[PDB]
Amino acid sequence: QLTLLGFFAITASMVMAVYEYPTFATSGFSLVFFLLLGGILWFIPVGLCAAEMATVDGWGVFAWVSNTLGPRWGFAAISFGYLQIAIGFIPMLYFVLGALSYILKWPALNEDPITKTIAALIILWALALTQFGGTKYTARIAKVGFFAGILLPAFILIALAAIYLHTFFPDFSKVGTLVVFVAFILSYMGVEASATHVNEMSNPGRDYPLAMLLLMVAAICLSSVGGLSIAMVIPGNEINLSAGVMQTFTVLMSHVAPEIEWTVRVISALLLLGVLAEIASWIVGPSRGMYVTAQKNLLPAAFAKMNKNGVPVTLVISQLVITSIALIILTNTGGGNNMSFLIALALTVVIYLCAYFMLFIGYIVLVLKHPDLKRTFNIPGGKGVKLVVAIVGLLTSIMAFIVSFLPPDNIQGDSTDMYVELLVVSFLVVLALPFILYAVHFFLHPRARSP
Repeated sequence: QLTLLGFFAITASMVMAVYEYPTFATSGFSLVFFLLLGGILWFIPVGLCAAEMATVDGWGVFAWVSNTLGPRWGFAAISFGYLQIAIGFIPMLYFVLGALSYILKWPALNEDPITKTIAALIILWALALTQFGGTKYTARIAKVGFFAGILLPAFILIALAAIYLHTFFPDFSKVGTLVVFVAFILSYMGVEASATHVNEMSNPGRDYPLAMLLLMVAAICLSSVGGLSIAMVIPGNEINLSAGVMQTFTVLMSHVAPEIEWTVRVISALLLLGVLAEIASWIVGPSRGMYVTAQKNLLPAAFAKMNKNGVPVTLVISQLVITSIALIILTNTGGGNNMSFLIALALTVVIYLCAYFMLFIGYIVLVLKHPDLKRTFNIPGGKGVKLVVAIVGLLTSIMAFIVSFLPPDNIQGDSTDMYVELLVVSFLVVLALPFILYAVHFFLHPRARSP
């Protein structure tokens, strides 16, 4: 037994969505909207399903998809639930280079490559150096890191703007006004990894749907307070997606900022600190979460050298040649460092959404082709609902997947739009990977833990 609060903790890691906060505003008041959307129609469904599956087959997503549609399809599923990190990184690096932008006093970081790119490279392979040593540290660095440079900086911001005080349907009649959904959905991605912890938990029954209900509620009013702050003190036209946050800060200080327009570059210090902590954790966590295959049938060829103190290697390194290539290539084509942030968002998103499609379809299949029956856990409405919910998830997922491809004329006026050309060729060369190969703490993010 572990109580509803228990789940709402051990996984609560992901209620904070800062890196994403900048872009949420560009929706304007309609950002409360996308959050209810993502939560009801995707978050809760992805949860509910991945749960009922994690409880008897059983025991990651590799297991569940593998059980329901074979070895190949499962394996790929995991490989996307890994590559989506090997890239999901980039937005963070931009947010890093952004916070450093409001410190070392240098816009050259948040605007002008190659500097943005080469600085990212240095931060990234430097974090690599600090992890290769072994992961004795990481998880707690990030404990007091999530603590110092994320809870605090927000509460500072939440309270601050709240003092500055003294579902507006999106507009589908203007074009590109849907792509932003990417980030909202990217906010909820990861829950599966912490679905298993429903055994370590008792009375699953009707209860975990409340941890979920809540978790969603929280992450909504939570990821939307800091959304609305930026949003309605900075005209949703020139919000930089990398900066954005600290931008909101500097101009917010202007109101009880007697030279105190200085505490702001400190606040930045704390931010880049927290994010640096997480990113550190992700240099090894996921990479490790997908050795299960090196182990099974020797699926990945010789792709294994596990030494110490951890720890994998080729996997980490080529996660870094991936991420570094995604960085160099994606940082230097198109409407510059804003289309870059957004596109890297979205491409991370589709790569992962693959695995989500597989999850959902393999859940329909567990339901109908395997009702016999088992399960320490079960979605309510017998099976009418079991299904209708799994197909609702599947659906929003597919939305997110296409809509990831309809960019407006310009995101924050960048914007040349050699976009879909790039998002597509990219996601293709990636989606190819997992298939080509097969043929031959509760403080760090769920997308990234390990079991």
